[PDB]
Amino acid sequence: MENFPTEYFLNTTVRLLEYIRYRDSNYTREERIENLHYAYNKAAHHFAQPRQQQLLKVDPKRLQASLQTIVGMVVYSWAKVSKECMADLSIHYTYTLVLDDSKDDPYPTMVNYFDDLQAGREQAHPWWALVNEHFPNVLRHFGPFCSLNLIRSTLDFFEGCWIEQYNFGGFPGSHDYPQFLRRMNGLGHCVGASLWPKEQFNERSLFLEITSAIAQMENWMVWVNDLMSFYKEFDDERDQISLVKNYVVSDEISLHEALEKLTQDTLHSSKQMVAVFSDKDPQVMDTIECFMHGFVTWHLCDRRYRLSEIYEKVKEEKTEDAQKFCKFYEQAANVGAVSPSEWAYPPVAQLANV
Amino acid sequence: MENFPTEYFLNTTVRLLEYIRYRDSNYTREERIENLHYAYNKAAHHFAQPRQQQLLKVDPKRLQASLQTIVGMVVYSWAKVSKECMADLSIHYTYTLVLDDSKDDPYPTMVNYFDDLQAGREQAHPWWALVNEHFPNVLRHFGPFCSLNLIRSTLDFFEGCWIEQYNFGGFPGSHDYPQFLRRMNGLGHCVGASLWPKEQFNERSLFLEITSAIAQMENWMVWVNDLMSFYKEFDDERDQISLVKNYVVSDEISLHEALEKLTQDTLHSSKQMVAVFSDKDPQVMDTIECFMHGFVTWHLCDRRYRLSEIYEKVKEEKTEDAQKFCKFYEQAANVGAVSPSEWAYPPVAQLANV
Ligand SMILES: [Mg+2]
Ligand SMILES: [Mg+2]
Ligand SMILES: [Mg+2]
Repeated sequence: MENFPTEYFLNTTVRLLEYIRYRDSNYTREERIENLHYAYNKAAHHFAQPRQQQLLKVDPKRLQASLQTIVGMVVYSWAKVSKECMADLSIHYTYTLVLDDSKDDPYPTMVNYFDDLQAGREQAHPWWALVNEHFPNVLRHFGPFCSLNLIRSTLDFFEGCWIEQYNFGGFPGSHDYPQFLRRMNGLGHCVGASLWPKEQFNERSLFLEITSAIAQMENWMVWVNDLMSFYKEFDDERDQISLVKNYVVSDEISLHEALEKLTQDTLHSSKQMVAVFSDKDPQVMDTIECFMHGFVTWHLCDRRYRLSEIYEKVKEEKTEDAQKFCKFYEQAANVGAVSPSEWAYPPVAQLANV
Repeated sequence: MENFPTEYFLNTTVRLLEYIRYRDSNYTREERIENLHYAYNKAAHHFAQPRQQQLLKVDPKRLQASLQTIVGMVVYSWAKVSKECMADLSIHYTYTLVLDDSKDDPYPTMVNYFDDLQAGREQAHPWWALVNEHFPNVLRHFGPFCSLNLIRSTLDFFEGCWIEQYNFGGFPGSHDYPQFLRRMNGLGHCVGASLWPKEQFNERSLFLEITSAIAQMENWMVWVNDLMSFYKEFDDERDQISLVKNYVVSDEISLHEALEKLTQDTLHSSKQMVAVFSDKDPQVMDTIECFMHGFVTWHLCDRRYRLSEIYEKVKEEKTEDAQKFCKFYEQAANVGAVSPSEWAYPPVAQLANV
């Protein structure tokens, strides 16, 4: 495990993309930018308000980068929802991403969680205070069922962050620990259920397909995120408790074996996704198919994952996979690779100062 | 439905009880009775109040049956917690059992769930109205972390029963559906986290053990019920949607293969429980140990699972598994079979009229 498994990585990646039919969409670069700028503009103004500014403990530059990555993720994956929906989901997912910067023990602020909740008093933990206060803007876009899924997944997310403050990969032999923790901090049900705005879908008529998407998208989403993150986290000694690293510690297997597990689950997850929704309702298969492709595009385009480093390395190779990878990467860059100066302005800090 | 695989039911059950070495020595007969009555008495008085009598929509006979089934469960498996704790947990778990067999559409009363929650206004769904109002009586026994696990899991459970109203067992090929639904309706984190009252355990000193216990117990717990309750659910209309029968529909495999899959999972779950916690804090191991064996005694004795019927049929068969089954069924009866007339009195209905 000295060096990075570039060959293995390339094969698994090209396979993943072939399985999901990664291809070109009717989502034009011009539309991309209208959305990116719309979501960013509404969010930046939100996070620039004094209340948000004083209760949300985050370094200004990290908040700026966090918002930009999230807006990119939302706009590129929730392609079929409205501009307002992308904006509101962008705010919510930025809140969640930001919570990972807190090192503060939740205990003291969670001692009266239920009582304050039941009584209607503002939560003690400032994050819950801002988040529950803003939640209605996100929930108005969905039916009661989908809404409940968003509420629960976020609640799970809070506990996940809590557990992670312990930097615990699991007890050797605790095979059920890794995936339990990945579901906690994954936001699977939040993501999967937020793909169905009531304005475009009927929660009740499409109940079976919506529940199914949630169940399948949960695992596909987090595993693809783990896979595409495997490169940036490979030599990062700061990142110590990923799904893959916990598989090593908990299951007592080699990092390679852990990676093997992730690839098999991801590929299988991919096959079944298609095999199940291809014949189902077309509007649904469309939302699903666009999420998978955009999600992948976002990973390939965002610098956070540094996948450009892999492209640049295998750029001129005659191996089959290396080439397939580069074509895919170029496909992505074409619609995805966009300068931040084109939408992400002005910085949140400039708006907060005003 | 078709025909109960009595032959296999014995085969799987026997392997489990043999592997965990089923042996319940949690209480002396006098102790069991002492606890059963205390728990039943407080819950019975609670459920007989006019408000509870009015908002909880359940046929008196069913309420009484569920209560006795739950007091037994709590007392037989939470053998190390206090009497008060057992009583309050018995109330919470009776609220859930009632819903577990229920048939209703949550939709209309879940439209304003979040807004009413955040505002502190009483929920529209009567079940939530009662469960949330009584919850503090349950949470007062635990620290903030465990409390959060109880709240999330109860919330998950609600969604689970909702998804079940649709009688959907998964789209053939939707391999992630079965276990997704099971965790959703299993109350795994609720059960697992309620095993640690702050009066006996320090949530912060044993954060890693408790979290691990929650992750591992979730599956052991639910799978064991999936196997033990396979008989009472097999032909019940309300239980056709189950992990076993959903594995069949979703993974396109025979009932025979579904049961084999379930038992292998359970055996492995049992093996890791031992590997991980055997050499840990003895107080933790004791609680886990008492829960496991007591939980099995409960399934073997309680009316809800009608396992006496299986006994009264194979007690004659000279099969090896049928013999192994009856020995176990007898061993459990010697400790768990206890006449309701010794603790379950007076009936809730009689207290309601008073
Ligand atoms: Mg159920
Ligand atoms: Mg049930
Ligand atoms: Mg069951």
